[PDB]
Amino acid sequence: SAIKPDMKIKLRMEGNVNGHHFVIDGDGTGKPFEGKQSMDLEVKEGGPLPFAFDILTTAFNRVFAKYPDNIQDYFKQSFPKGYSWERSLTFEDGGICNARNDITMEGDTFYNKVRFYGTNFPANGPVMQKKTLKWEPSTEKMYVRDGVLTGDVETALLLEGNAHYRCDFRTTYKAKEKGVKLPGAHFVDHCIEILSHDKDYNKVKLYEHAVAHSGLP
Repeated sequence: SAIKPDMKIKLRMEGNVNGHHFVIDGDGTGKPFEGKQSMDLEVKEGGPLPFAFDILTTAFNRVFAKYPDNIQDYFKQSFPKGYSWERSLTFEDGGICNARNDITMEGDTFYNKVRFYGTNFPANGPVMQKKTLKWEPSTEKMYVRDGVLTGDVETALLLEGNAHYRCDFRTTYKAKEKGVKLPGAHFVDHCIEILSHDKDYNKVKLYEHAVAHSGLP
């Protein structure tokens, strides 16, 4: 195994949402075999962000997911060369974004080069008015579409006042190394949470737990 039980995380995100430019750095640690990661995020440019921080958080690595023996782990088999992903997020009110991550490994550390581009968010909407509270727990459906490992998520952000704001993500995952075998179809359950934050979300502690399963208990 190239992957150790405790792995460091380094991350830089550059992005623009509705015109607004920003740069965010990440430093964290994770347990790839237990499916747990936590990281400290700091806005370096463009703060304070004029949109809900929550729309970024799923962009801040499926190597952090507990995979049972009976599912092929495409992500851990991708290292040390690594893998990339591209994601489209489609929100119920027309907001649309495109995120990508290129993930590499050096020694005990995953490096993440993240880009995040959002547009078409209504000025009066919960993202530009900062009304989001959290992502609900979600299930990612993994399958192969025309030779490419694909994950679909139908999810929602909880808003102030007992309302939900619906999100559909599609992610495509590609190993750098030709001939990493594609897995069979499966599920990954996700729980993502902001553990702490400062006044305008310039500093955020982020936690994710993920578990791969075949649908049964």
